[PDB]
Amino acid sequence: MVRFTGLSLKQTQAIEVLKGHISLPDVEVAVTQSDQASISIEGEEGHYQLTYRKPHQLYRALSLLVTVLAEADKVEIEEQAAYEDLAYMVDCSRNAVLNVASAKQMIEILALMGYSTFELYMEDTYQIEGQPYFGYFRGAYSAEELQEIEAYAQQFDVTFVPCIQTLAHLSAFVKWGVKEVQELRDVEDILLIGEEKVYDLIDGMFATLSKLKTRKVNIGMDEAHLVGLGRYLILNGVVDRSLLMCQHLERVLDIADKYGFHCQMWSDMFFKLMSADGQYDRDVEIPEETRVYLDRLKDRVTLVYWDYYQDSEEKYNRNFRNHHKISHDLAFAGGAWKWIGFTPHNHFSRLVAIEANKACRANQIKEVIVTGWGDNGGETAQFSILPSLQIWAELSYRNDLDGLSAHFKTNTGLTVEDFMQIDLANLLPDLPGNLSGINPNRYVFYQDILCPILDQHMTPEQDKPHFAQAAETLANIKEKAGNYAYLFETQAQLNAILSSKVDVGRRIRQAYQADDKESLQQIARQELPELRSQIEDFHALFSHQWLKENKVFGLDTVDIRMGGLLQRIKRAESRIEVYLAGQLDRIDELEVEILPFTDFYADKDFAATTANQWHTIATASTIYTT
Amino acid sequence: VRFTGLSLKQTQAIEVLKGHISLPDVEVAVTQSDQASISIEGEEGHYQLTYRKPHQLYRALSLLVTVLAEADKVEIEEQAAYEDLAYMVDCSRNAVLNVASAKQMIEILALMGYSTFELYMEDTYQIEGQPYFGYFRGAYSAEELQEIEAYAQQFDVTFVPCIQTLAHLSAFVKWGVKEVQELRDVEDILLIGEEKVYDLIDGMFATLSKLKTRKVNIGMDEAHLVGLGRYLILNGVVDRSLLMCQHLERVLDIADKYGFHCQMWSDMFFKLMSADGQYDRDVEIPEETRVYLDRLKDRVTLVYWDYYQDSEEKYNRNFRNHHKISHDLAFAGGAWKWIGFTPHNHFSRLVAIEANKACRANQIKEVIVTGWGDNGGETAQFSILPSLQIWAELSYRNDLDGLSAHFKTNTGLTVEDFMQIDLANLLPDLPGNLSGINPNRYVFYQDILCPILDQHMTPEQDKPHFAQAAETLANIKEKAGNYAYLFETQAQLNAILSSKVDVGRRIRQAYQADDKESLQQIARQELPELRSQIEDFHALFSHQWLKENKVFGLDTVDIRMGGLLQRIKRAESRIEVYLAGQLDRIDELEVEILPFTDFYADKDFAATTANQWHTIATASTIYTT
Ligand SMILES: C[C@H]1N[C@@H]2[C@@H](O)[C@@H](O)[C@@H](CO)O[C@@H]2S1
Ligand SMILES: C[C@H]1N[C@@H]2[C@@H](O)[C@@H](O)[C@@H](CO)O[C@@H]2S1
Repeated sequence: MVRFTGLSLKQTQAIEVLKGHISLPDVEVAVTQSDQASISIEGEEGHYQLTYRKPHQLYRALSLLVTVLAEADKVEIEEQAAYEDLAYMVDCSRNAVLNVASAKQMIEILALMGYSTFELYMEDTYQIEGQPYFGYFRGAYSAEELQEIEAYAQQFDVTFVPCIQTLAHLSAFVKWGVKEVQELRDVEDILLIGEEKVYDLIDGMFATLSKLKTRKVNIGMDEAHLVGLGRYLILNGVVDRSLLMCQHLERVLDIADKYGFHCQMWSDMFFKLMSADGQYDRDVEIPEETRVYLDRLKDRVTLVYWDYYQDSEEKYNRNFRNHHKISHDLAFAGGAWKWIGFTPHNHFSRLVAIEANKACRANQIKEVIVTGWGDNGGETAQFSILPSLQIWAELSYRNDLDGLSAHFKTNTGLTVEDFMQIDLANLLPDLPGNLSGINPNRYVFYQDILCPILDQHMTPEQDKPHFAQAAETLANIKEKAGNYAYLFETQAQLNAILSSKVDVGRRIRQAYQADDKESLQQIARQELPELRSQIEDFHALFSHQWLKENKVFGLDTVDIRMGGLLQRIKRAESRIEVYLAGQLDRIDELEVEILPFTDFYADKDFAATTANQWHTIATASTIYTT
Repeated sequence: VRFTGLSLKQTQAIEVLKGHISLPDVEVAVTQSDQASISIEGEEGHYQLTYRKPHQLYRALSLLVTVLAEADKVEIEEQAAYEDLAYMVDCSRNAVLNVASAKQMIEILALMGYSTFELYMEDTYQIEGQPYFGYFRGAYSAEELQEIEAYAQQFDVTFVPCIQTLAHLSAFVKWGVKEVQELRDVEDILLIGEEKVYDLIDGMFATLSKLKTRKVNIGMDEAHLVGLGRYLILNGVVDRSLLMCQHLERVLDIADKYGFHCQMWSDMFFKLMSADGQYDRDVEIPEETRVYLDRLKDRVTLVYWDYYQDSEEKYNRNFRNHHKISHDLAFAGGAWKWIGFTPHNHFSRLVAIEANKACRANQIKEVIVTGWGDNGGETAQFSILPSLQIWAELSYRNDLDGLSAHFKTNTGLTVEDFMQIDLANLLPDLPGNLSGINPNRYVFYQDILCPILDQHMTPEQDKPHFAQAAETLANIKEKAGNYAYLFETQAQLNAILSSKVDVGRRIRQAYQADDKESLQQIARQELPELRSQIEDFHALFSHQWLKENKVFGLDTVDIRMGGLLQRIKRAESRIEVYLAGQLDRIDELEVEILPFTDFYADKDFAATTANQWHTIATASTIYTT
């Protein structure tokens, strides 16, 4: 029933798509572009005037219109967005490659929220002609898929920015034991600077990207910690590593220029190579030769300061001030916390966004890139962080969160507080809320039974009912979550598992020590087989979730991890049985006293911690090393 | 049997060894003599047996039983080429040899002619005040190490711990506590010059000093990035050959404090001082390093290790390279048991014969046979007995003419039957002189839907080879006595491989041909059966492991095999979804398979070397962030 005047055909088609998310009421709306504001909406009694500064801003304007019209007839909206560009970057390199259909849904939602820009982070997960091992069995996007994704974003006047790697974070590529790949290597996950075959590869990266319309790219260059120290050192000897970086940076910028690209890079290696203790968060002594080189290069690249951790504006401001010593062409990357296992932390994301937004505004930052990393196997749902995305959008357009829940429900059908219950498996009640990375969702799940190396981080009196209540809270939200139900069903089941598994290893030890054989038998014969049944159920839900959002490729690692967990539970059953049958004097596993897993949060009152590597969660034995 | 001339200690040791060998009802006069390593004369039921060194009595007895089984008259005289022959067991790759198996190993080593038993322990021995060192790894207590040693002493066999004082400490340094992290340079390497590192090393030697032995191998191999991590950040750039010497001096000073005499792997001197970072190089020694190194080389024996060469002259070249630095050298050879589930006694033989030639020509005094367990310790500890008997024969006789007979006396199997244990590796079109080709492992752990090693499979030959191996090994199991477990495990493995070698390919063929009957059959019959077979193999493997090793470290294999099983279920479920019409394609099967590696791409055969579980099993990330 909605009637619009002043739209192009492109804008009317975009709106039809968006009717799949939002419900437009029966009113008349005159639309025009105007520089007066990012978004303005006025009128009453069913006749409204809507203006946008930039085309893509029509779609957030419509979300605002729908929302405000439910509680009032008169409308006085005026928004002035703080940032020239607000982007969302999805991790497609951690095993989870967003599928094209899910990319389109994400684009639609981002448009409704007010984002200008959609980005995919692809280390090796885009195809390059003549590089058959690059993205092999990883579900690398074809050039056609990226074009499709980008053209879809272009239907909403949302631009596309690929985030690639031109130095390090190429582990999945460089592992292939063929001459054509090994000759490109320096050390660990780092390409060999100065090798012409490496610049042939990088040229090929841009040949693929040049098939897109976009001429904006993030070239990576973060976290190349041993750059110059491997095969580079053997071949070339000791060199000034700050200058090595500039040299490599210059070659890459020249290749980009060849294709007409404008580059951004992560900023951290400048700080780590030019500070005394090799850290990001440092004031730097720039050697003069490097200063002269950076002075040239700074006019050709945007440096991206990334920080997901600080709880105050001042901390951000300090780093911004450090960055100004190098360059005033800066962007900021904030965090949509979805990289700590199975379960996001939209809560923590909200806490730090508020403070990062203050700092970005103070330093006239042109662009914020919200980053959804998927560290260590991509086990968190791609749509798990919609609340964090709306949060950053509200902060840009309105500089407050007053409209957050209403805008969110208009866009998704859920209140933001219901949706943010998705975080529950991380939200142990005794955590302060301002400390990052505390991820019991993941380490309680993948921990062994017989050898429970995180057991000192468990607080069963608190944790068991928290997890138990969370599973019920989430089944209730699932029932009202519409097409988002899958996300909550997955989390409810996980929480149900963690309710019992959080201390099953401890109860086995207490029974063993107390010589309570009836209890060991109960655990071995009833509880553990049921635990496997529940984990299998969870695996089925996870798989459904994964196949909805992502390509099939990379799910294999989760199959392996979860099958291993299941087999280790069976071991706990069988070892207990052998003991019960009188054919073991002792169960040696249980004779070992448990130590703290890590001391990272050892001085806090709470017991939980951060453990975010599957292979160290699951076993104290060797598993990847030789 | 009746002996004269024995001590109480000797008569006690012979009692134990009757558990392995059958002494005939004969009269033997025993005396020490310097005339030969071993001598045996006599006839008509009366024999004279001499030995040079006490432990050599036990080889002599194995010899006597053997020769008497087809002759009344005996004329034996052996002169061993090596002052010491040792076997070193890897107890650091997850598999920690349990005490009961240590005792069986010592007994067999005694019968073969070995003077020395060694255990390689990175973090798998207990250090007071270092609770994370060996944590949940089954680290030997001092009491256990003392027990293993005293048991070896019963046979006049000496004990030498092999430890790590620089790198190869990855299982220790992973632990994210300040007490451990402060000790780190980079990767698996300790931080040279950090006093808490030297506190740790002092603790290592405090544990070992509880032993009687005062001989130790201090490690120091393969510290490739030494100086380039935290060391570089804290201290800046330094001469890495001088850095090495500094650290080596600290370590030898600690050893001296506790009375130890040290050996070390020699590779880092060559790698740090060669231009291309390689071991097999004649190196120019920087002047300051030469001064430092000349001091140090008088305090440590260098161990040249090499397992891979089929020619004497390659060994000799490296001996020459070593002699430019020092003449205080020992040699380490290999009993190949570090390439998965299945050993390579055949390749071990090939290289032993040539290495023995080179060692003799360079007047090497001690040979250490090394039984590494790379990447999870999945090969059985007693899988390499033939390789051990080979080195013993090469030392004492300089040939293998007595090999099978002495082996049979010692184990109950002919050496030919025992070495069938290798079969999962012995693909028919391989030449026998190329190292590391291990289809036993990569055929087993490969995925079904995404078979990244498929190009290395030759089903026309591999399939019957493996099927025929399973039958052969089932026959040998039946005559193998207490070694039956070893063959039973391998028989089941070969049975699995005969179908798994191409199941991934046949799924792909069926899919492309649109042979849905065959996709159904594979999904509903063959793959569930394959899982049942793998579960049985897991059961057999577990039995073997728990018989030979401590329980710790089996968890990794559970994890790995658990994951394989779960991936086979995924193969089944993805095919069913396709068959039900709920996918237009199975994307996994649309990917063209490339060579896994080009390491042996120049050769006529398709097989290769692939010895990392995590890269065998998936092309996705799995340990990286
Ligand atoms: C520049 C980026 N490099 C890293 C990225 O790959 C993620 O692992 C992320 C979250 O852990 O941390 C940093 S931010
Ligand atoms: C000095 C030793 N270092 C390595 C050892 O740890 C094993 O990995 C072995 C077999 O691959 O290779 C070498 S020999």
